[PDB]
Formats: sequence, C-alpha cells, structure tokens
Amino acid sequence: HWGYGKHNGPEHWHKDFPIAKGERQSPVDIDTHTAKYDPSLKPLSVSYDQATSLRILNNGHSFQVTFDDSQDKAVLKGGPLDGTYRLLQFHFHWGSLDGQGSEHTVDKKKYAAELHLVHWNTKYGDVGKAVQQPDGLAVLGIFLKVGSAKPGLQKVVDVLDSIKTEGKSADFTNFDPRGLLPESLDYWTYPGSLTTPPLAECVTWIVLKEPISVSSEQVLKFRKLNFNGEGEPEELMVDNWRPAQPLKNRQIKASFK
Ligand SMILES: [N]S(=O)(=O)[C][C][C]C1234B567B89%10B5%11%12B5%13%14B%15%16%17B8%18(B961B%18%152B5%163B%11%1374)C%10%12%14%17
Ligand SMILES: [Zn+2]
Repeated sequence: HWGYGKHNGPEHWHKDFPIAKGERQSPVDIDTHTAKYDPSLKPLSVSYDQATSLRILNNGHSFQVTFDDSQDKAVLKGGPLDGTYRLLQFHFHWGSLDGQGSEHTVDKKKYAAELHLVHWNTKYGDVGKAVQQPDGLAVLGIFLKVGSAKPGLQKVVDVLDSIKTEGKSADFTNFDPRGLLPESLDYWTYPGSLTTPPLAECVTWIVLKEPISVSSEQVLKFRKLNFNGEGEPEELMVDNWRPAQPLKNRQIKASFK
C-alpha cells in the first residue's frame, strides 16, 4: 500500500509505521559547517573483491541488485563501525529531473540520485534480526550527479528494460560493485533509520562526500522503470526519495578536515 504518491507517500507513512516521527529518522540534511571532524574515526574498509551478485529485481519502490550474504564475501568494516557488516543489496533513489532525487542533501543541495549499499551486522546472524537492533545495519550512501558516464554502472543500465514493472527480476551475476565507488572514501556519519518502511531505527549511515558522475542517458534509463505491475496503468518510477527529516538530538561527524 505505501509508496511515493500524493495519497500513499512519505507524509502518510506514519499511520502504518509510527516510528516515522521518531528520534533518529533518515534521511537528513548534512550541514557541512556544523558536522564535526572526528579524528578518532577510522578509515572505511570496503572489501568487495569477492562479491557474488545474484539477481536484479524491480521491487515496486526501486530496483535492487542482491548478493550472496551467506558468508563474509563483500564486507564493510572500520569507519564508525564495530565488527563486520555483510553486503545484502544495493538500490537507488532518483528524481523526475536532475535537480532532485537524492534522500540526503548537503547544505540543502539535492543530487540527481543516491545509491545505497545495504549491509547488516554479522553478530545478529540475519538481516531480519539486525533490523531490530540499533547497530544492525550500515548503509553506504553515494551521491550521483549528471555529467560523464559511469562505466561500472552500464551493465545495470542495460538490463533495466527486462525488469520494467513491479515483481520482475533477472539473473545478474558477476557484477562488481567496486565499479560504483568514487575515488575518495571521505565520509559523514550519523545514527539513523531505514528511509523506506518499516523505517526501523537500526542504521549507521555512512555518506560519502564525493559524488559519482553518471550520464544523462544512464539516469534516463532509471526513469523508464514503472512503479506498477504489468497490466496496470503505467506510472513512471521517479521521485522515489524520502525528504530530509528532523535531525533532533543527533550529531553528524566527518571523517575528514
Ligand atoms: N533506503 S534504505 O534505507 O536503504 C532501505 C532499503 C530497503 C530494505 B529494509 B528491509 B531492510 B533491508 B531489505 B528489506 B527493506 B529491504 B533492505 B532494508 C530489509
Ligand atoms: Zn535506499
């Protein structure tokens, strides 16, 4: 029932998921002048060399690439994190035009899209258990701006025609998510939540300062997807982003000066 439209969008979500109005909701605006450099923060450790992608899926809210998370193959550690977080999937949020689409904003600036690599804490054993914990998930967030093409995104873009509508999926093996990363791993971090229902307050957010550049042709292919199932009135999958939420009693910390 939930979505991003007038009648089921972010302003409605609190009725089914009252934590929508909680103390540690995501996304937020990153005020770069207020974020405190924290020299105790470690560099982020991103170990994706043995990542095993499985499937690409249109879930009705975004598209996602799922990975084998039954061993420590593709893991996030270090940074603000204690212990080891396994990559489960990545997905994106994007706009109807280039001036909106990201969930986090930086000094109120919206990017055209935002990539989320979702990882869960292996000390909880599975992702259902992890989402019930305040340190269950770590989501690595990467901004997209429109410019030059991102070569490492092209293999994703070229199969989107095969998953146009909600429920469709396809084989998507041997995809290397290292090809989605910017040069710098400089980041901001804060405690937050899932940005979709169930909005569980279980996420350590790690948002990279450096955006990736994607081409107008790449993002245009995101915009051809459909929220609807096949045979329903065609409603383009665009503006699938939750707006910034109140920061409340939270501090955003920077890994960099
Ligand atoms: N936009 S976001 O905060 O990364 C939430 C992404 C959606 C999900 B929530 B649940 B938790 B894990 B799986 B399923 B839904 B799916 B993934 B994360 C599980
Ligand atoms: Zn997301």
